[PDB]
Amino acid sequence: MKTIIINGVQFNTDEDTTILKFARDNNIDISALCFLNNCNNDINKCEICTVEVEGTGLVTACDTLIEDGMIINTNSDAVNEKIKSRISQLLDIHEFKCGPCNRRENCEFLKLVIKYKARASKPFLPKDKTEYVDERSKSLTVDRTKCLLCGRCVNACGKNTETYAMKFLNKNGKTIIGAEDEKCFDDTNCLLCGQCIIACPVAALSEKSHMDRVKNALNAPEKHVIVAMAPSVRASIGELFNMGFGVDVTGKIYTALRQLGFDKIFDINFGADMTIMEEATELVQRIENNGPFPMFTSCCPGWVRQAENYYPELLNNLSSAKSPQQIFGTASKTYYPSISGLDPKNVFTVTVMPCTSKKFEADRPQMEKDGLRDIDAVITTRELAKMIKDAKIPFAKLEDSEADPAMGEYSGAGAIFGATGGVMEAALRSAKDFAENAELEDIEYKQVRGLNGIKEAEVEINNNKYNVAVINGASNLFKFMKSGMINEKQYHFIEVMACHGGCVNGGGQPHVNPKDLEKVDIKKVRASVLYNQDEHLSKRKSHENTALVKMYQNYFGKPGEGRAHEILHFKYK
Ligand code: SF4
Ligand code: SF4
Ligand code: SF4
Ligand code: SF4
Ligand code: FES
Ligand SMILES: [Cl-]
Ligand SMILES: [Mg+2]
Ligand SMILES: [Mg+2]
Repeated sequence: MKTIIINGVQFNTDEDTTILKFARDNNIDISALCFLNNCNNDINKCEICTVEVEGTGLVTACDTLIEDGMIINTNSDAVNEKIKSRISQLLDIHEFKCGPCNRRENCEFLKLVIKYKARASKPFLPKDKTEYVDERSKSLTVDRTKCLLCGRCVNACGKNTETYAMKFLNKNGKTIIGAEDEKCFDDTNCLLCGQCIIACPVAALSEKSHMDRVKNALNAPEKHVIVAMAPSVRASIGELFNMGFGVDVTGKIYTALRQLGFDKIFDINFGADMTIMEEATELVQRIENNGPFPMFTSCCPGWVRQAENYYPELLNNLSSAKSPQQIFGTASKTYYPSISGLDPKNVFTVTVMPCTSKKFEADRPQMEKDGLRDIDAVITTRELAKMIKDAKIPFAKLEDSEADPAMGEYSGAGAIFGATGGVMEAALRSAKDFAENAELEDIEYKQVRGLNGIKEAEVEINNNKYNVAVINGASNLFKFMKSGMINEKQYHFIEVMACHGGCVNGGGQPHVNPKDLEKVDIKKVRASVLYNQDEHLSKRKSHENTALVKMYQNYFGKPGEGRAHEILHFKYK
């Protein structure tokens, strides 16, 4: 056993763990900054977690294991002096102007500055702020006037994606973070998934803003602005209005969007049902033609970029169905004018996404037809929250309203898209009915749900057995391929999400304090909202969506054929 003294208190423990973890488990406060995801910044450690160990001196609690005999002090003057000094030195390289800053209300660094009453020795007031900012990407932006060089984004990129597309760089003799060779992220192997943003404790990493695109369209007299939110938004955005975690705020969102001036309130879950119509039809076709196998989902643009950059030989195996965002957008410029009288050129289609990579997808040159973009702007969950707050809309006290039904109705299958395994489960519900020409009652595929990184199942479709896999996070895609797991059997249908947990954990989602992440499983609680909707919806299959059925009957025809196949599909070359 080990006997540990912390701040005069004796502990007897068998645990093999760090001082930081042991202290935290025993209600002893130790600050941290560069420690996250069970890693710290191994070179140029932040030292905010400093403690004193008798007989050794000052040590970093976050990467020092407890040893029998240690006597530790976490709150001596020497300790607080050192921590304050490191915060002061960070302020010397930080444009400390919180007023207009997009992390003003939830900044980890600000909290530490306040906790230790630190001040800069010489305030940093960049003039060529141009020099510190990189806005070239369609999805990410960097503001180095805020960057603490804490490495959390580099560590998060490595762990979440294994691309190491975010790097430390030596730029004219100063250390920065950025992409390979200081290129635009979009021109590197980066997936544009934004996990580096989620990991950042300050406003040094952000999404590429579309808020001006949106406001300009809202204010243009002749534009008719459609808005449609992703599955995950309704499970998440309430966090930023102090409503807590796991709160379903669907109806409040619809009201807020009307109060912001949007002209039509639809829902990307309608697009999710459309993607299932096309993709489940495609799966049945591929079964009847014995391939090609495996078919991969094509709805996650982080995964599409991963395939493009590392597995281009798989691009032809991706489903040709457009993603819910792009398939909805295509219909918003074709079907929707046909049922409304709008001039298609005057329709401006906005989505709200938990995702930064969706901005790149929407701006792909060929995601348009007859000069009309499928999707004209994409705002993240965070961006919508800012728009609501800037307009002084009292979100938490809004009454519930409904979407406009024509492209707004959704089934429970579409509702679960935002969780890892949701697309797989939704697609199987329709594919099995399609293949067996039946209306089956057992529709729940629990085996593909949850947070395991690589999940598989055998499913029986029309009296034959098929193998499916759900790949949960970009790093797990690499593991699945490089390990040869793909070779252990013939897989027929594989879901891939780049963000572990699915889109509920996407790079456009609300930041969560690392100490809130110790008390809340964010991936599970956000997903729970979506499964709950599925459980209480009357229609739980995409092909039972009444508004969608009318759309195919009256405009697109049979899925996966004819008109449907000509404009609702996309292949990467
Ligand atoms: S990143 Fe945090 S400390 Fe820095 S200016 Fe923004 S809110 Fe203030
Ligand atoms: S967007 Fe994703 S892949 Fe690109 S640097 Fe950030 S974490 Fe890495
Ligand atoms: S961008 Fe953010 S996470 Fe990355 S080193 Fe700078 S402060 Fe840390
Ligand atoms: S998992 Fe969802 S949020 Fe993450 S990159 Fe893919 S589409 Fe975007
Ligand atoms: S938090 Fe321990 S060195 Fe940064
Ligand atoms: Cl309508
Ligand atoms: Mg370390
Ligand atoms: Mg307007």
